[PDB]
Amino acid sequence: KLVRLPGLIDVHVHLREPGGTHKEDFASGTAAALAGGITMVCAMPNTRPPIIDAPALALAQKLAEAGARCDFALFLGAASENAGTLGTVAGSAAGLKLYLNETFSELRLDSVVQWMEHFETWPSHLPIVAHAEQQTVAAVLMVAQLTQRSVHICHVARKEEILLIKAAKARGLPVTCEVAPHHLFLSHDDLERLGPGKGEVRPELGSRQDVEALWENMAVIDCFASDHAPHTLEEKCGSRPPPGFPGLETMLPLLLTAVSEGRLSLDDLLQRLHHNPRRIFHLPPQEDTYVEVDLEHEWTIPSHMPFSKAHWTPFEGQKVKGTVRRVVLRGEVAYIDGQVLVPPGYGQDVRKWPQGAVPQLP
Amino acid sequence: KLVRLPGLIDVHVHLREPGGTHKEDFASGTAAALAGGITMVCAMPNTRPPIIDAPALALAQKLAEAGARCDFALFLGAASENAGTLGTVAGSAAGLKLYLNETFSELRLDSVVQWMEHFETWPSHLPIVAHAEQQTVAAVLMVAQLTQRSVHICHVARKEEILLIKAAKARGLPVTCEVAPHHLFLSHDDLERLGPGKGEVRPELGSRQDVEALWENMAVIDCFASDHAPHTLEEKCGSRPPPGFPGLETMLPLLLTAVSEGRLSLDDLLQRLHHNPRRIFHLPPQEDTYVEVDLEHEWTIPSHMPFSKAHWTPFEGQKVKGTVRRVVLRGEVAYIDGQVLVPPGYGQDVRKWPQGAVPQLP
Ligand code: NA
Ligand code: NA
Ligand SMILES: [Zn+2]
Ligand SMILES: [Zn+2]
Ligand SMILES: [Zn+2]
Ligand SMILES: [Zn+2]
Ligand SMILES: [Zn+2]
Ligand SMILES: [Zn+2]
Ligand SMILES: [Zn+2]
Ligand SMILES: [Zn+2]
Repeated sequence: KLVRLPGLIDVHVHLREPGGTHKEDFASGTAAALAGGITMVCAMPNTRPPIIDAPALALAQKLAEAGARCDFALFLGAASENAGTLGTVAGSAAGLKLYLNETFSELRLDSVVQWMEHFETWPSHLPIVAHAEQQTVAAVLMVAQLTQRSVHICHVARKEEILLIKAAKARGLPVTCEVAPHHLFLSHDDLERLGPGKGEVRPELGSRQDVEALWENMAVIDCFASDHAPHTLEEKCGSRPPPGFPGLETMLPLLLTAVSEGRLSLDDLLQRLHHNPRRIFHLPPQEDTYVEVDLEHEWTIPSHMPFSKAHWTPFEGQKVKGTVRRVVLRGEVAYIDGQVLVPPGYGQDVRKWPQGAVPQLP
Repeated sequence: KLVRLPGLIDVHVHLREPGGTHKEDFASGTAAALAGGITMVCAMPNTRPPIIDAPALALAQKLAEAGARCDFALFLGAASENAGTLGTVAGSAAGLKLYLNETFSELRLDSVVQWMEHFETWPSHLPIVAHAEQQTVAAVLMVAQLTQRSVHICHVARKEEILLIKAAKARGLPVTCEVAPHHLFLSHDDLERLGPGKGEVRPELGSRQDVEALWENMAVIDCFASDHAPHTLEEKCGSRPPPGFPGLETMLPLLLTAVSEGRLSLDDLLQRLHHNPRRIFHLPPQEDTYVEVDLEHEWTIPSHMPFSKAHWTPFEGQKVKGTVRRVVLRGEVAYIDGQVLVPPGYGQDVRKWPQGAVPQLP
């Protein structure tokens, strides 16, 4: 007895191409997406070169069109130099990404004034998402209000953050957010097992009280999104571990387990992995696209999932119930029981579809 | 030819009593105030014990009444435990101080939710001031808007901060701010002379561009306030230098020098050291109180000013023009040409005066 789900959308993935293709590329990362029941991904701009200008976006578009196996949109990244220069290409992107905490030299912003400049110059009808932790959530919300527009908060990871967003929504402010599976299914209690290298992630793993607060405030969470952030095991366990977890292949099984346990409903899941991603990012439908899952199959997550080049997972050893059996993408069988059946290049840039443009006033 | 000024008000001083009296006490710190032409001070709550509860405020009130030589009001400090407990004593304080960056364990807040709780529980008609640097300015402004009240930003030190506040004022938001003299008259260029211990201050010294931005945006600065933060030279130059500069004795001479050079007007100075402090904090007039200054006297700041127990100054070697000749406080000569003539205990808590209560609806 399989359950048919719509094509699920992950609005936060790092596919590492260009420039980091030993960690992941479009072909491997979108294989991982399909195996996770995800038929559309929005890829972040912190590649090498970073997607911070029209030439880099043009390159990334061709790499994605040639390598992706599922459909996609590409984010642009905000830099210290590019505010006011992205207007001609802005509508071709998923949205604009602001990295407001750590970051590489090219996506680093050193002043809130630079944030304001981006909010003032990026077209007001197009999405803006932010990596904004702790007080940075409040700070970017202030910039959004000063510029009288919306903002979407990436990977909310803490009680403090979800409660701040809840208070802002109670005041009618235009803010949405997403939560990643590691902030719902891992905590400080897992750091001994993971160790300090594997355990490195931003936002960091929270306390049990953080995790419980996210679940209790499910109504405040608009989307789930993986923050799939692959790095090899050698990198994670070496002298300067980079932050991030792979997550495309584990997200849906973890969440289906929670549905099976009554922690959220199937509808709650589908709002957060399909309907709300569509409406916040104005992402188009995918014709003849669906995912068949077996909700009864119990399995234990292994030391690596089959497709991501990360070749490791922080969820190793967790018992899950639910698995992706088949994915159909735009009328073609894309995945069956561990086999990807669409080639690199099958996927398309949804922003080029007539229905994938973000509506705007003339 | 002396110029008569009104009694000037410094809304940000650290007088170190109780608990740090080798650095300063009420008697020495208020001698320094009078010698700087300051007749009223608002004392911060990061003492030992910190002024975070009614018993500590009661102690501090008696120490100040016995030791102060000029008039004063005492801030309460926000803690992780005291939101909703200060209502009976709130109106007796200068206001509530939030330390939103560094801090000692007792004034440290670990979550923006704790800031919200303070803004929700502190009486809405009473002042709130914050140590809030860089993005923390935007974050606390967001909390103020969510709770629909005002906030005052302490020691604005950077271009980024003054421009953010300027943008908030252009949107009609109820925010005021102050600037300390070291952020107008010192910069990174002075760090070689000061060295890394003496140079430690929070907010840190800014670049030349930061200093220039504060001067260019004088219209955005509501108050000047010293952040007089005395520590001994041994402490400043030892193994863990604490942040802060003494400043009561140098503030007015530095600013009078700037007036003499046409960098701001006498009126600009008096708005920022008298009228705006009064109106933001609802501080009462001082009857028969005035300061006589000699605007022609040129002198060089020495290695220590006469009164602060800090016994050092970062402004050593600067040439100034303008000096305090005489101060009259409530009809008594309080200071003449280097001699303080009112004893410890002459000063009074202005919040106990009938005219010093903050007006409120029944
Ligand atoms: Na393609
Ligand atoms: Na007294
Ligand atoms: Zn992020
Ligand atoms: Zn995101
Ligand atoms: Zn990310
Ligand atoms: Zn549906
Ligand atoms: Zn401060
Ligand atoms: Zn202050
Ligand atoms: Zn201070
Ligand atoms: Zn006047």
